[PDB]
Amino acid sequence: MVDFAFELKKAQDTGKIVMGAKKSIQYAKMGGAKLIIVARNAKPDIKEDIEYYAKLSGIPVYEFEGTSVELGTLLGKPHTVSALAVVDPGESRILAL
Repeated sequence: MVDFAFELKKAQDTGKIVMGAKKSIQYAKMGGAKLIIVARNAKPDIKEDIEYYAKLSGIPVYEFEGTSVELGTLLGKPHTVSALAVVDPGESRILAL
Protein backbone atom coordinates (compact mmCIF):
# COMPACT_ATOMS: atom_id res chain seq x y z
CA MET A 1 0.00 0.00 0.00
CA VAL A 2 1.03 3.57 -0.70
CA ASP A 3 0.39 6.16 2.02
CA PHE A 4 -0.45 9.40 0.22
CA ALA A 5 0.35 11.69 3.15
CA PHE A 6 3.67 9.98 3.73
CA GLU A 7 4.69 10.21 0.08
CA LEU A 8 3.50 13.81 -0.28
CA LYS A 9 5.56 14.77 2.75
CA LYS A 10 8.55 12.78 1.50
CA ALA A 11 8.38 14.43 -1.91
CA GLN A 12 7.90 17.86 -0.36
CA ASP A 13 10.90 17.30 1.90
CA THR A 14 13.33 15.70 -0.52
CA GLY A 15 12.08 16.66 -3.99
CA LYS A 16 10.23 19.64 -5.42
CA ILE A 17 6.55 20.28 -5.57
CA VAL A 18 4.84 23.38 -6.88
CA MET A 19 1.51 24.27 -5.36
CA GLY A 20 -1.67 25.89 -6.65
CA ALA A 21 -4.15 25.47 -9.47
CA LYS A 22 -2.55 28.15 -11.68
CA LYS A 23 0.98 26.82 -11.44
CA SER A 24 -0.25 23.25 -11.88
CA ILE A 25 -2.07 24.24 -15.06
CA GLN A 26 0.97 26.16 -16.30
CA TYR A 27 3.23 23.17 -15.62
CA ALA A 28 0.72 21.02 -17.49
CA LYS A 29 0.87 23.34 -20.47
CA MET A 30 4.69 23.10 -20.42
CA GLY A 31 5.42 19.46 -19.63
CA GLY A 32 7.64 20.52 -16.74
CA ALA A 33 6.26 18.14 -14.08
CA LYS A 34 6.27 14.38 -13.47
CA LEU A 35 2.90 14.15 -11.77
CA ILE A 36 -0.06 16.41 -11.25
CA ILE A 37 -2.22 15.91 -8.17
CA VAL A 38 -5.68 17.46 -7.89
CA ALA A 39 -8.10 17.53 -4.96
CA ARG A 40 -11.45 15.78 -5.13
CA ASN A 41 -13.28 19.08 -4.73
CA ALA A 42 -11.22 21.10 -7.15
CA LYS A 43 -13.45 23.21 -9.40
CA PRO A 44 -14.46 20.86 -12.24
CA ASP A 45 -13.22 23.23 -14.90
CA ILE A 46 -9.86 23.63 -13.22
CA LYS A 47 -9.81 19.83 -13.24
CA GLU A 48 -10.69 19.81 -16.97
CA ASP A 49 -7.96 22.31 -17.87
CA ILE A 50 -5.31 20.31 -16.08
CA GLU A 51 -6.37 16.99 -17.66
CA TYR A 52 -6.62 18.49 -21.13
CA TYR A 53 -3.10 20.02 -21.13
CA ALA A 54 -1.50 17.17 -19.18
CA LYS A 55 -2.74 14.68 -21.73
CA LEU A 56 -1.16 16.84 -24.44
CA SER A 57 2.22 17.17 -22.70
CA GLY A 58 2.20 13.61 -21.42
CA ILE A 59 1.96 14.20 -17.68
CA PRO A 60 0.08 11.78 -15.44
CA VAL A 61 -2.62 13.26 -13.28
CA TYR A 62 -3.83 11.86 -9.97
CA GLU A 63 -6.93 12.73 -7.94
CA PHE A 64 -6.34 12.90 -4.18
CA GLU A 65 -9.58 11.63 -2.75
CA GLY A 66 -9.70 14.26 -0.01
CA THR A 67 -10.58 17.96 -0.10
CA SER A 68 -8.44 20.98 -0.88
CA VAL A 69 -8.44 22.05 2.78
CA GLU A 70 -6.81 18.74 3.66
CA LEU A 71 -4.36 18.92 0.73
CA GLY A 72 -3.11 22.35 1.86
CA THR A 73 -3.01 21.23 5.47
CA LEU A 74 -0.97 18.17 4.47
CA LEU A 75 1.40 20.61 2.82
CA GLY A 76 1.63 22.82 5.91
CA LYS A 77 -0.45 25.64 4.42
CA PRO A 78 -3.19 27.73 6.19
CA HIS A 79 -5.32 27.83 3.02
CA THR A 80 -6.78 25.37 0.54
CA VAL A 81 -4.56 23.89 -2.19
CA SER A 82 -6.67 22.38 -5.00
CA ALA A 83 -3.78 21.06 -7.07
CA LEU A 84 -0.01 20.75 -7.11
CA ALA A 85 2.69 19.59 -9.49
CA VAL A 86 5.38 17.10 -8.56
CA VAL A 87 8.41 18.41 -10.41
CA ASP A 88 10.79 16.10 -8.60
CA PRO A 89 9.58 13.16 -6.44
CA GLY A 90 12.81 13.37 -4.44
CA GLU A 91 13.23 10.13 -2.53
CA SER A 92 9.50 9.30 -2.60
CA ARG A 93 7.56 6.78 -4.65
CA ILE A 94 4.80 9.35 -5.18
CA LEU A 95 4.97 8.88 -8.95
CA ALA A 96 3.41 5.46 -8.34
CA LEU A 97 0.09 7.25 -7.97
